[PDB]
Amino acid sequence: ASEKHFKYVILGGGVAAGYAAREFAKQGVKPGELAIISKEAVAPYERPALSKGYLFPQNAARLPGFHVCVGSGGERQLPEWYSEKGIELILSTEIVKADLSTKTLTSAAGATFTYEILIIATGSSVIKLTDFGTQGADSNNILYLREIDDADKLVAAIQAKKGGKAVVVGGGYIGLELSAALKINDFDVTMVFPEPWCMPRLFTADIAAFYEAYYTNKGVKVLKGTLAVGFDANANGDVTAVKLKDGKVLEADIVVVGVGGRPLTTLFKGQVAEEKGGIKTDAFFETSVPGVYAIGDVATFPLKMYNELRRVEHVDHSRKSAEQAVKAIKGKESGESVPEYDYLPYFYSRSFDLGWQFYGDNVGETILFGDSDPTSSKPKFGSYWIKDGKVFGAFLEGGSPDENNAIAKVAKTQPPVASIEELKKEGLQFASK
Ligand SMILES: Cc1cc2nc3c(=O)[nH]c(=O)nc-3n(C[C@H](O)[C@H](O)[C@H](O)COP(=O)(O)OP(=O)(O)OC[C@H]3O[C@@H](n4cnc5c(N)ncnc54)[C@H](O)[C@@H]3O)c2cc1C
Repeated sequence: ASEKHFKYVILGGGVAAGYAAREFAKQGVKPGELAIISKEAVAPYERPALSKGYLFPQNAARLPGFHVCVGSGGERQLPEWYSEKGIELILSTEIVKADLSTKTLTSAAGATFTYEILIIATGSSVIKLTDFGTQGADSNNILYLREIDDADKLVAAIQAKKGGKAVVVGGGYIGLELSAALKINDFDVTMVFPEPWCMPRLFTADIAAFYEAYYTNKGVKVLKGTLAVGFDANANGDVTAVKLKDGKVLEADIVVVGVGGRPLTTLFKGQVAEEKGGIKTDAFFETSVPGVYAIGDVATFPLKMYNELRRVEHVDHSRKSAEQAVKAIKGKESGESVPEYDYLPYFYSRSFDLGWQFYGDNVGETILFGDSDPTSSKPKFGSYWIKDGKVFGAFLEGGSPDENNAIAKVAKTQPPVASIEELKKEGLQFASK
């Protein structure tokens, strides 16, 4: 009798959930039809803000300001946006069991929820140094950043330790955005990572060299090809230092770690087909279980333009896959045709006064173009990835919305390159024309 049933259940209260709810309201959802179950205590928000505006030392972004869908220029969805529509937000509720055969979800406290259609939007986990048993990685003030709860703990630690020393472990987008956030919050910052350069799975050595030099000039000590092998801590269990493989010690009042993550799909293992580490879906985000969909970070879906199954961690995909799934679900109900998902990979990052965008596929060979001098007033440079005589990928730092739209069009249309050398001479003009 305490069990709750909903025609549609979104599991997770993140970017994809929030955008899926907007498409349900667009599609004409009736009160009582939809529930969003989330372990977070707040309504869906624009997660990229957590490593950006949330950490500003002045005029920081705070909720309710960055709830979905403001991040894409849409309208804000306060908790009241859901309740007025009879869309039930079930917050601070962690689902610990999902039985797809009985369409039942069970919470940690044993509350049960059944559905007709399930949308899996559980996002990604955070890989922790304690997962590998790294010596003293359990020390207090060794922090990770995924959710607003993490962001609040980081904000509190920054206030407690400001004027102090911070070490950032990891050289990916988290490493880069957090090193900058700590520096702008008046910390002595050291960035350490074992790979030969930052954003190792996306940046080329030449792109990374710009960021390493720019960070160095901001006063960030960048230690590439360096491995953190332990941590020192005091009688309170608070971190005091980061030990390096060579034997060096970095003093630290705070340590922030960003070493990637994995699709949070533990609830569904063995119940749905998996591919390339994610839950496999078709062009409509439907899994191997009929009526079960998977969106955002967890989906391994058909990337139409590359004729392959892919998995991404992009806020743009999170928003668009959410809209696709809802359109597909409502399409099956009415028997109306829905086009296959046609996504152009798009990733971006911002730190200090920098901002870059990437579109397409980072395959083939690379060429660098523009002004890549880190001391430039307004640096503006890019890179193209060329394979089989055509541009597959495009990167641009410091572009205007027009220049970013131009490099997106290059990645979308994959124009031929008769002369790669000649493309390097054309640079940013190649995209704009
Ligand atoms: C700090 C940060 C900065 C980022 N910056 C950028 C950026 O600049 N550009 C970019 O393109 N991408 C960025 N990303 C990536 C982007 O935010 C993600 O791709 C996006 O959030 C994916 O949305 P999602 O809905 O799939 O997952 P999430 O937004 O993570 O949503 C998952 C939700 O499900 C909940 N959940 C999970 N398991 C359960 C459970 N068992 N029970 C209940 N609730 C559960 C979670 O608590 C959360 O509410 C960033 C990510 C982070 C963490």
